[PDB]
Amino acid sequence: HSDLTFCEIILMEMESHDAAWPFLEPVNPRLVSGYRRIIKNPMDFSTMRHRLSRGGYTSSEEFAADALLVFDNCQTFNEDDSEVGKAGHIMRRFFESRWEEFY
Ligand SMILES: Cn1nncc1-c1nc2ccc(CN3CCC[C@H]3c3ccncc3)cc2[nH]1
Repeated sequence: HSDLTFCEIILMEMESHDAAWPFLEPVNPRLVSGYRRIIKNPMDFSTMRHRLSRGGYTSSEEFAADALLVFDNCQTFNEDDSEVGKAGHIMRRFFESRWEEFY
């Protein structure tokens, strides 16, 4: 697929983005009070990398659903003016802008 090639490009650029630091690894619920209760379906860039490395994305749309889940969870748990919330808004707009550039 050139479908999955563009997801490799997008994921690589997100992994290396300055604002990616809250989303590189699963949130550790032992360290973030209330996260387990509030967030029903956690997602992060390393989980997406692993799923991509296995070929577990059958389409670019499944990839995008995981990316959007990262940012939906971020806005659910974090206030828009919190440090993590501000990073999540940067990353979300970056993903949207880059996604439109390929589709
Ligand atoms: C609240 N939250 N909601 N989405 C993402 C986040 C979030 N990611 C972080 C990434 C690094 C961090 C920074 N630290 C704080 C202690 C350990 C580390 C950490 C690692 C894994 N999980 C939580 C904390 C907070 C972080 N807080």
